[PDB]
Amino acid sequence: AKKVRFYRNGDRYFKGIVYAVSSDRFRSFDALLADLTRSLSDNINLPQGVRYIYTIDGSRKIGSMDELEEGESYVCSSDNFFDDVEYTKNVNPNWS
Amino acid sequence: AKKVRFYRNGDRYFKGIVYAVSSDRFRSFDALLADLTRSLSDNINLPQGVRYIYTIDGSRKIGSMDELEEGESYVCSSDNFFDDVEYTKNVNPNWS
Repeated sequence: AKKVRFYRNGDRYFKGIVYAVSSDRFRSFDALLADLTRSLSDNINLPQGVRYIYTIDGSRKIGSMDELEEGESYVCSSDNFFDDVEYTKNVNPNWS
Repeated sequence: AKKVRFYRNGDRYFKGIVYAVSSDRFRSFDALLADLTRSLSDNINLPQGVRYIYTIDGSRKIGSMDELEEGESYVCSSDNFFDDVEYTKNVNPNWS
């Protein structure tokens, strides 16, 4: 199975969560967005859960699991617009 | 000249500042630490400025500019101990 990292729109501090994505573990794209809503929404992020998935630079939206690329990052959003913030990842070798 | 990135001890959110390091621009190691104190200290970070420089995983201290390696990251500290936090960098291609 394919691993990809998901971020939440406009959150500069949250470092993403890695998902193993396959048909075995998500029977539909909307089952994936429901799971991303649970793992990514909180009191301050995603007021309507995950409804849109963008590429890391917000150039386009992802509409199916097959568009998801192994090892890339994606930004989950409640909104039909991309927040062009500095998304971040760890550099400390003790943690990655 | 050599570029390296400097972080501040225990700050998970600050993404580092890139320095061009050479003998032309810093006549001594302590001139560099004085410059790092100015660029990195604030009301919440480095209560005694930059007195120690650690490798990104806190395995050892850097004592001279010649130990600094092109393209690596370093953690500046007021204290003789390393804070093993998740230091971070940008992944958004729109910003790097």
